[PDB]
Amino acid sequence: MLTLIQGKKIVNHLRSRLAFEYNGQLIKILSKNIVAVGSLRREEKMLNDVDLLIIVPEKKLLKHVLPNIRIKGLSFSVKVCGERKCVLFIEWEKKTYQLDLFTALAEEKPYAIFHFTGPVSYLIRIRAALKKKNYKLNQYGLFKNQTLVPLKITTEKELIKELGFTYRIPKKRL
Amino acid sequence: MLTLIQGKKIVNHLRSRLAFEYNGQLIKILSKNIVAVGSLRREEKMLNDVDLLIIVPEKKLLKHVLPNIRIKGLSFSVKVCGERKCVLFIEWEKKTYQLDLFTALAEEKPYAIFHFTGPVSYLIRIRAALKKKNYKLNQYGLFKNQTLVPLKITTEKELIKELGFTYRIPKKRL
DNA sequence: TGTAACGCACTGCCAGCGGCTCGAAATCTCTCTCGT
Repeated sequence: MLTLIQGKKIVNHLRSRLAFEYNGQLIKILSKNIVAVGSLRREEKMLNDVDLLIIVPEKKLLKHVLPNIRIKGLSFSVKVCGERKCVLFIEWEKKTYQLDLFTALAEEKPYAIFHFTGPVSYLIRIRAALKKKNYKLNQYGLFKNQTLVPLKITTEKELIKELGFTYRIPKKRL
Repeated sequence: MLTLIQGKKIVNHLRSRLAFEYNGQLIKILSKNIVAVGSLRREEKMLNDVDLLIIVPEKKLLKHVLPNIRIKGLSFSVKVCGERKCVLFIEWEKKTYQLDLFTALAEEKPYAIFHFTGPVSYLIRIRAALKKKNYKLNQYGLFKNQTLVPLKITTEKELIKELGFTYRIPKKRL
């Protein structure tokens, strides 16, 4: 486990040294499209692991980003990897911790941000009330009978207000 | 062979005890989506066999319903079976009779109902005049030059009226 | 009229390139532990 600041100290070092491989074109990942999430964003004092989200602008990239990711200047290993989820072990300063990496689409940004902020308990209560209203909520979008519900929102905050719930900052979510 | 009422007495026993298997999930068949046809619906005195139509709501289900059909509390056999037609011999009251089972989609309902009601002669005479007008009639739909002709109808009666023919109740059809 | 389930010859067709067979290669679905 790592302290909150231990996780904080790591995040800033990464935003510059990011790239994924694709037809020889190693393409850097921009810090704007990067959002920190998980217990980290919840500002919990002690971190069980580290959780990061990625804003992917184009749909086809999915099958090439996470599978062919690259890391500058860090010893690491690969356990499991798909197009949406990727979990890697790392060697930061002689200790080993677990890291979680997820990708999301430009229209899923507020739906995704909200989901991965957590925690689980907070999310269940919302999905419970929506399941009691014939709705299905996930990190991608909102459904009714598997039919998308488009809302005139952009940020995670707008979504929660449009969902009709009391907005709460990460650490207030529980 | 069975009397008219003999088949009817059976039909009510079946509408409750019907199911088809699908990925271990045994799915019951609802009595609303069940319609009786053939010599039975025609109210003919003596029945050579029993004929039932089924309203399947979804297209993918076709290759799973009739092939994997199940009956509660009855020993039965299978003669021939596909996704559209299924013929079974049965043991009702120690005697052996033949049974016919057909499937149709929720949108094929009025076109299907008309077809399987019969009788043969009545159907041929109608379809003959339609063949003289570049039309093709079947249990599925209506065509002109192999292009489906959609009509603003729902029930078989509406279809017959839109076809422009004298409506006849089953026993009156001949 | 207008059609379905079937079994057969005839391919074509790839796991196989010669066979019409068994079960391969690859494209599936099911569950299971995971992830917030």
